[PDB]
Amino acid sequence: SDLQRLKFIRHARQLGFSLESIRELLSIRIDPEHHTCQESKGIVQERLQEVEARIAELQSMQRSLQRLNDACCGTAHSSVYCSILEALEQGASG
Amino acid sequence: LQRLKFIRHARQLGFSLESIRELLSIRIDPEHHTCQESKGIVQERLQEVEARIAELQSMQRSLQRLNDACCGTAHSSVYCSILEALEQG
Ligand SMILES: [Mg+2]
Ligand SMILES: [Zn+2]
Ligand SMILES: [Zn+2]
Ligand SMILES: [Zn+2]
Ligand SMILES: [Zn+2]
Repeated sequence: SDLQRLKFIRHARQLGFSLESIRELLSIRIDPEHHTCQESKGIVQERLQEVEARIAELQSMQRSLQRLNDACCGTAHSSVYCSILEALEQGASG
Repeated sequence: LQRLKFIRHARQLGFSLESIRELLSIRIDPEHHTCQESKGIVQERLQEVEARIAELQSMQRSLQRLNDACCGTAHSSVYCSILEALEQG
C-alpha cells in the first residue's frame, strides 16, 4: 500500500541510508525476483561500516574531551593555571 | 604560529567557531577568566559528541542485526530478511 511503502522508506531513513541507497533498496523492493541478498546486504554493510567508522572517530574525540574535562577543577580558579589551555597548546590528546 | 596550533588542536576535537573564539579569549587574557569557563566549553562539546555517539550506536545495533541475518549471497532477494525487516521496522 501507500502507507506501507512510506513505512519502508521511513525505516530506511531512520537508519541513515543515503538517497542513493534508499533508491537501490526500493528497486530491490519492487523487483526482488531480479535482485539478491548480496546486493541488499552490501547496501546495509556499507552503511554499517560508515556508521562504525564515524562512531570510532567520535569516540576518539570523546576520550580526549573527557581527559580535558577530568583534569580541570572547573571553579573560580584563575585560568592562568588551567590545564585545559595547557593541553590545547600542546595537542588534542587531552 | 602558536595561536594557529592551538586552533588546529581545538578543531581536531570538533569545537565550534564560537567555542574556539571563547577559548582564544581565555587564552589571551587568562588573568580575567576561570577554569569554570574553560571546563564549561569543554563539557558542552563533550556532551554534543556523546549525544551523537548514542544516536549512531542505535543505528549501528539495528544495522548489525540486519547484516547478521542475511546470507549475503546470490540467494534471491524474494527471501531477503533485510527487506522483511525494513517492511516491519
Ligand atoms: Mg597544573
Ligand atoms: Zn582549576
Ligand atoms: Zn582548569
Ligand atoms: Zn539470503
Ligand atoms: Zn538477505
